[PDB]
Amino acid sequence: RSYQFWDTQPVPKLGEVVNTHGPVEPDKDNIRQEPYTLPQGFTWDALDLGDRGVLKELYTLLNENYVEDDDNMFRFDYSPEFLLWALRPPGWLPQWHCGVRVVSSRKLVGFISAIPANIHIYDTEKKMVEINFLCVHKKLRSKRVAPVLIREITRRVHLEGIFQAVYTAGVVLPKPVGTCRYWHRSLNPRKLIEVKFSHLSRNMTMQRTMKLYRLPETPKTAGLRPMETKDIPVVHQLLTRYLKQFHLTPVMSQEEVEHWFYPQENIIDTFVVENANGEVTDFLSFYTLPSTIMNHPTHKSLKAAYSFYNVHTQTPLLDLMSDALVLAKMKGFDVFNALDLMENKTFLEKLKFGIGDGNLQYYLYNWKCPSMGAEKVGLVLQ
Ligand SMILES: CCCCCCCCCCCCCC(=O)SCCNC(=O)CCNC(=O)[C@H](O)C(C)(C)COP(=O)(O)OP(=O)(O)OC[C@H]1O[C@@H](n2cnc3c(N)ncnc32)[C@H](O)[C@@H]1OP(=O)(O)O
Ligand SMILES: Cc1nn(C)c(C)c1CCOc1c(-c2ccc3c(c2)c(CN(C)C)nn3C)ccc(F)c1F
Ligand SMILES: [Mg+2]
Repeated sequence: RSYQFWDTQPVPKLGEVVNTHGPVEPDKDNIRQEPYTLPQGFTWDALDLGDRGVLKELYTLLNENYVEDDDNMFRFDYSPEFLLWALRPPGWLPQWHCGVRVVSSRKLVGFISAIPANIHIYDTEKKMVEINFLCVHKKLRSKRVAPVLIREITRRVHLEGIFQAVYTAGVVLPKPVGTCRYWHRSLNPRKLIEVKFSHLSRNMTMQRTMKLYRLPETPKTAGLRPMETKDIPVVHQLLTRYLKQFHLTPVMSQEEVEHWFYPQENIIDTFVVENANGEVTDFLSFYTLPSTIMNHPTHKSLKAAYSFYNVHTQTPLLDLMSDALVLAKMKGFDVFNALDLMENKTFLEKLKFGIGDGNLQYYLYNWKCPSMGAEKVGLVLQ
């Protein structure tokens, strides 16, 4: 298999055996000042997401044209407020919210984003960007517009002095640094079956299925409570120390910890364990991301919670995640999703997750290093 675009890029070849560590190519000391050329009739536009009208335009583009499941039954439905959380963390830049519009109608038809992040990869720490929300309108697919988006965001990142990036995708490209499977924990099995997200087992009745997945009405862990402002420093401390055991991780500042974890309703939830001495010893977090259910007369939307970062030092991880499930059910979610990264394999089967169909691939741009098992991956992108 050959890759017309990716073979030109500074990433290793599929099937390459990698035993070194470092950049694929040297930093560039002169950078192209002009935007790359788009097909006739289209134009670049940097989106001011602080403008409510423009934010709505981006919401609509993704709602109608972003990621679907392998069976074209479900599509991500990121909320406007969620998009602000994901796209304006500390250090964000407006030129890195890179849109494509139709010149005559002004209709938004393409997008790609970068946000800054410090990344720890094996024995090196590097200022990088995270690339996300690449999207091309359904009517423009298969016209080689995506390589233009990728080159242009690459150019604009270069201008700010950054020459490495990290990203994830479902498709196989040159060349994965890690491969994760996603798993799903049923919370509202009757609905999941009716919309064909999952199927009734041939050796189980619906009645048995509902009882199999029933949860406690309240969490077990003593001292569990929502994260507060006073917890920001200790949460930062807990996260930084916990992440050292993995090989691909973010390195967050205290301000970045506040952004990514301080609770925002219908976006991000974080709960800490404050013990008998008043000490915070653990925390769990998950983000809110529904999926549109397409072509269905009665059910319109699937409510899903996604496991984020979970740190344990005194409470068992199994107990922590059990409480996470209970909280999601209480808050009205239909399903709780988790990847098989970090230590997650220790609890997925015990807590009745079922394996999904598909991979999430992890990638680095312009950095050569050996691949790693999923258990060594310690980074999560929205
Ligand atoms: C130093 C700074 C560096 C910064 C940049 C770092 C790299 C960033 C990389 C981006 C990370 C994004 C992370 C996320 O956001 S992952 C989410 C991706 N988005 C979606 O799945 C939304 C639904 N799909 C679409 O909107 C379109 O199908 C997209 C836009 C995905 C492709 O549009 P289209 O289907 O009309 O195709 P084309 O004819 O224009 O172009 C075909 C070429 O594009 C390659 N392709 C297809 N999908 C992806 C993909 N997800 N990553 C990388 N490459 C991809 C493909 O192999 C082929 O190249 P080659 O096979 O000929 O070689
Ligand atoms: C539910 C649902 N609705 N839709 C429309 C889909 C695909 C799903 C499966 C979601 O799968 C995941 C993903 C996960 C899997 C694949 C992904 C993604 C997330 C993302 C979003 N970020 C990570 C780029 N892009 N891609 C291709 C990440 C973590 C999980 F726990 C999952 F279960
Ligand atoms: Mg295209």
